[PDB]
Amino acid sequence: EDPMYEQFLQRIQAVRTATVAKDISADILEARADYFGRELCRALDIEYRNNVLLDEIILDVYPGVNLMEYNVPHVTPDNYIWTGDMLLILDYKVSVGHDSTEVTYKKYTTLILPVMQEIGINTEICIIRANPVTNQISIVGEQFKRLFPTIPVELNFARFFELRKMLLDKFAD
Ligand SMILES: [Mn+2]
Repeated sequence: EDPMYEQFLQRIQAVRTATVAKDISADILEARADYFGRELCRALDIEYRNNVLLDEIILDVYPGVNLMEYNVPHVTPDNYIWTGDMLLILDYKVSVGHDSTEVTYKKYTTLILPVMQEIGINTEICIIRANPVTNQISIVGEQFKRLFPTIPVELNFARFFELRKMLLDKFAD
């Protein structure tokens, strides 16, 4: 009774090979992390965004920038927050471990902060992560942790689990 559930469902019923089911699994993963994002933004009263290009953020905080003199990498973090002195580069994980978080922390560290350091914008990269089994939230970014001590999120990942479970049940061999 939700488009996302029924569109994944139809796709799980139809899928016939493991090479194609892996793309469905990747699709659910990103869908689970989008819903985390929406709820997190609603819970935090910041505007919702997903996969925004670096160039667009730069030009929303800093419209006068002489862009073409900078090598601005093509990265798309999920969202950002501009305070007037600090640029919070946001990112949504949902996971039960921290490995993927560390990957995206390193990539976004070396790919974003160099150019922001030349433009002169105080940047910090923030990965918020929800454990989907236990619902605990883990935050990286001391400035984000400060600006938001209470994260009042109401999550439920059950539809995502049922989906990724049916996919595993179909290919348990
Ligand atoms: Mn993303």
